[PDB]
Amino acid sequence: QTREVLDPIVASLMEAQQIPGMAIALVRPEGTTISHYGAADRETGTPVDDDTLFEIGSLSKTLTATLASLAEVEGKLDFDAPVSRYLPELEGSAFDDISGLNLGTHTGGGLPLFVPDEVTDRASLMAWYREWQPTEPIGESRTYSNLGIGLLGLETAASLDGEFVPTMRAKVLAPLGMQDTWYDVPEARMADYAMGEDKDGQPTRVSPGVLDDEAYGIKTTAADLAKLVRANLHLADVDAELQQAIDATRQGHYRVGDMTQALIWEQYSLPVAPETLRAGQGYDMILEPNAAEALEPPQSPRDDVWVNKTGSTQGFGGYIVMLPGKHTGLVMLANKNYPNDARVEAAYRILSGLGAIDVP
Ligand SMILES: [Ca+2]
Ligand SMILES: [Ca+2]
Ligand SMILES: [Ca+2]
Ligand SMILES: [Ca+2]
Ligand SMILES: [Cs+]
Repeated sequence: QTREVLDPIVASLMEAQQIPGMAIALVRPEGTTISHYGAADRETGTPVDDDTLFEIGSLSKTLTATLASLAEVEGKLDFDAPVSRYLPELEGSAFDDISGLNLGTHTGGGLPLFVPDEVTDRASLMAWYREWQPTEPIGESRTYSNLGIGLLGLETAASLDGEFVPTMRAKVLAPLGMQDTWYDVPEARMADYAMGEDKDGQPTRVSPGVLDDEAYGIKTTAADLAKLVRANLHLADVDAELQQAIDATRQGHYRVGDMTQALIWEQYSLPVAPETLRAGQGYDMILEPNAAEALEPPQSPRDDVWVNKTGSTQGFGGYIVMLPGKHTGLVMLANKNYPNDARVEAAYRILSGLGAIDVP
């Protein structure tokens, strides 16, 4: 069925990229199919199964965006308000001029990609933010940023008067049934935690760091991520306010060349050429500032787009695609950090093989 389309493509991908193991969820009206392939740990040979936890890296940012949006729906967070309204410890800094929306769209004045080495804890982070000078025009330039989405997580937690992880668990993960999603893998689930494999074929596992939870720290299953995808596709039964929060994450906020930046989610109008998708995952988009043009008609979520997000760690590579117009979504998790171009190709081939897209 689905599996006759999916299986050969996955086999071929895993051989070409030497990926030890994958977990794949396909979400459609009719239901969700979960598929597991290969080994959770190349060394031990333990097979990937329903309980296997993968590092999803920057896919975590989709949850951060979702909680931020829920705080907004509840009236606790104003997305266009200055960040310093909610983190008064930043009053007088550039965060008087940068909003939560800027942070969720990577338009926060050139805020850099990585947490600097000199930042080692919350106190040193906040002092770094206080001193930092914007290098790009706020709201007019996109620079993909862990610091930015991390600060949105801090802003959101403050607006909700809660700690980020337990608040995420209670307000987003639990209501979505995401019970195999972890920021810190419990000791009792360590046997289920896949071992990563880096580009050099060496075992690797992510280390804690500043803003890890907010930016890149989730370990989860494909099935759990599929619940988030299901809700984004209007295929879940969830709380009205949570559904509203989720839908708002797909509002288009900035045009960035061919790409539309929503709240973390990135999207393209259909039909889309794979080369366009590849360009979205390349050096020029990810590692340079790109001019960004605000959409203040904030675009209502669209039904004729390819919505996506990549995420990686040193040892893992994930990709989510949604096609809201076809009520179809795809989650691909691997315990190898394999090239984004191959993620794009595999996803396109799967979705086209399933009839959810046309090629030429
Ligand atoms: Ca406002
Ligand atoms: Ca560093
Ligand atoms: Ca942390
Ligand atoms: Ca090819
Ligand atoms: Cs959990």
